[PDB]
Amino acid sequence: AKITKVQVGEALVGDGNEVAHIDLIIGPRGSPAETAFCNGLVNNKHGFTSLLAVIAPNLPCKPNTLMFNKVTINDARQAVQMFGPAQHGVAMAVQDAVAEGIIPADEADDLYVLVGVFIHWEAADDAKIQKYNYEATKLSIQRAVNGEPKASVVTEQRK
Amino acid sequence: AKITKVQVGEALVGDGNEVAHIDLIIGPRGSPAETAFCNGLVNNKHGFTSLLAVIAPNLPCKPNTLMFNKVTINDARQAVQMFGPAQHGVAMAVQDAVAEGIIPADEADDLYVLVGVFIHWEAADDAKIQKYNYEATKLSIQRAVNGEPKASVVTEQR
Amino acid sequence: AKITKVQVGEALVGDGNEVAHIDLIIGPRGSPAETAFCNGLVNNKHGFTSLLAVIAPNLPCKPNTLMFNKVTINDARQAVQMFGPAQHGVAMAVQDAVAEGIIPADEADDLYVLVGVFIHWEAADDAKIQKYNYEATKLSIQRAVNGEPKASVVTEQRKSA
Amino acid sequence: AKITKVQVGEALVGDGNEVAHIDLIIGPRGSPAETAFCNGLVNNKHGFTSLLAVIAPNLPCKPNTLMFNKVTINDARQAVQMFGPAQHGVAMAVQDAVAEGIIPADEADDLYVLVGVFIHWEAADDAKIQKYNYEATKLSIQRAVNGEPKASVVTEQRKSA
Amino acid sequence: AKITKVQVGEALVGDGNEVAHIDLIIGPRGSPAETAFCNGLVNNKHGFTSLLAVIAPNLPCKPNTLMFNKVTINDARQAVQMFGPAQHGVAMAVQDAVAEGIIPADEADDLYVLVGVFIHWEAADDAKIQKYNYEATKLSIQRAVNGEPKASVVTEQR
Ligand SMILES: [Ca+2]
Ligand code: NA
Ligand code: NA
Repeated sequence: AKITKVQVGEALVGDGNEVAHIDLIIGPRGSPAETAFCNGLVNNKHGFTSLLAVIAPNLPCKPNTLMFNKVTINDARQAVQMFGPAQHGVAMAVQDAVAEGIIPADEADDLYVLVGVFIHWEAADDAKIQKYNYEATKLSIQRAVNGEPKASVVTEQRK
Repeated sequence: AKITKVQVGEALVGDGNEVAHIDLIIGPRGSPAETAFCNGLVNNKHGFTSLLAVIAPNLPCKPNTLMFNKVTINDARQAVQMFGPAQHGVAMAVQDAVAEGIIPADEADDLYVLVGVFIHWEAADDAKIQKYNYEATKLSIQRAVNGEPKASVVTEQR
Repeated sequence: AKITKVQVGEALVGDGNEVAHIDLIIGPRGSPAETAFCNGLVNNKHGFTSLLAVIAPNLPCKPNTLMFNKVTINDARQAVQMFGPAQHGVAMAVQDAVAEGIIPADEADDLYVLVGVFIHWEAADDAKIQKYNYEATKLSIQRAVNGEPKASVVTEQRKSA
Repeated sequence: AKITKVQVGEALVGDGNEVAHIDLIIGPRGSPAETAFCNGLVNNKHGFTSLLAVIAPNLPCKPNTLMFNKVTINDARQAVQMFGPAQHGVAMAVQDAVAEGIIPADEADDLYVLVGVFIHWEAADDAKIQKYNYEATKLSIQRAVNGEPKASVVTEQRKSA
Repeated sequence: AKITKVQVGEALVGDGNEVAHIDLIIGPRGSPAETAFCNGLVNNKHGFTSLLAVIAPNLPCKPNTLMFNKVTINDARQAVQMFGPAQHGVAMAVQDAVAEGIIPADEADDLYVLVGVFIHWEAADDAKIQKYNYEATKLSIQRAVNGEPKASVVTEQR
């Protein structure tokens, strides 16, 4: 609950070739999350795309979510995994976070989410790609919104 | 004014290989839509271009519109589609949105529209490319200007 | 006219293979025109360059002008067309716009001009490349500073006057 | 706070093919380090990646750190090097700087670190790769935070090699 | 202070294959020079690098300087010219500008310099690469810091 500035979250969930790694940023209007969202939607290159995540055709998740790949997409199969299972899991995770109140419903129309997904070339099981990305995204959102892991917590784990 | 902050719209219209998916951003002077517009016109890479959309030679649509592709343009054919039917449909959608009261005419000279078009490699029918991008762009503008869909609506419909 | 905010202009001028299409943005210090100018000079890639336009060696045009290609530069022939005739045409147009008062002389040191140049692979006549890019840039500057075409005008002619 | 503006640090540490060269920027929320962090995480290309540095799985270092390679990653081994020892050395350095108070712990949740890593393709000793990046990062962080070297100091030494 | 806003400089110095062309931006904290410096350090790609210029190992010139290439670096020989003689010339130019009073010593820790270099791949004499880049860089800093050429001056020479 309550997001008044940029927050970063990250998670690794799953196993095998479909394991899902997610880097995430969320922030309000007027912040760098908003400018990076706009620039990120406009700037694409060979192998590296970005899209406005939707949970169903003509139904984008809210808050506005820009999803982009961190592992290069070199053929139709990798693209399909990105736009099908992975997009669906990320989008569902964002909307469920609003449904559950992790992202407050009254801020949801004024926030931006940036989601970097890592889908291995070896991934093949769509049901797992979808599920693991859904879980890694939901986890990254809760960690980002609650500011975790806290500095001191991580500090006292290196010494 | 009606459009006082950055808004994002999206739509998927059509069928077959010419189906049009549009990602759209609209915003006023002083907003990130303006900065994204300037950076986007300046930064291009092989296969990924951007241009100031026009209705006809020497007749840009207003509000100022930056159209850019989201599917790599690998050959001349795709490029002719981008610059021909797709650009015409996008530009017509923007001007028609002003005409239909979707974008207030008194704000037109002070807004920026960013339109990401997705033209499949298999797309081949020019008339459909134009028509569907026109329809998906206009619907994306309509939605963005009104903040649609609202989070509660998506949450509910989820 | 006086330039206190970001203005956008464009023009298509000429015929044959050397036809020039210019997309242009002009703006003051503190505006996104300035930030895109700085990032644009810094960020280059294979086949896509940007340069600080000059009218002569060691003599850039003012206001500061960042020119960048829209068509991939695949060989020396195209790099020379970009750096030779197109650059000279663009730079001359900016400077002439200042000499003519279109860009006021008392603002020229505080503006930034971003110019996207589209040179078709078929272009071959250098005098025409230079001429048409000079004209299209001059025309784009005039349209940008005067805010032309006004939305009301384009709306009335969207179907054609 | 102690780190109230953007600071830049750099360091070259180690020997051999594992020698580590680190370019580093650190700064608070609202500064260009935050904007460059968000953009840098979002914008990747063939051979040039960026990642949120972690000391362990599901355990990112704090302050938030964006690590990116300066040498094109063309094969799988360069990637393992980048993601394995390099990342680990960098991430440890950042946490240790917080532990030692170089980066105050009461602001570690409000700063961003940008770390550019250079790894020659001839590097092979994961053990060195990791220690040199750890040391180069740690040095780069204290140099940035303390504003070293001062301009006056560099000016004095600009001639004596 | 003397450098209180973003300034742009350029110069062409030398002859043969080692001729040096420099495009340059300099500016204070809080200016777009600072933001372009940070973005430019982060964003690199195949053939196009950026680095924090140093006079010697562990000795960066000050003001903080981001040097980047404008000509594609395709092989190890071009990379060595970039990181070796060109970098040394650029870094010495920045430090000498401070020593010669071109950049105020008391502003040196608060400025950012962005230097774009154009090394022809045919360039072969390292001493000339270093000398011409040093000369073009110092001249570009001198021009930028003083706003030269002034528009009236270029207009008169045109
Ligand atoms: Ca880029
Ligand atoms: Na409407
Ligand atoms: Na001087």
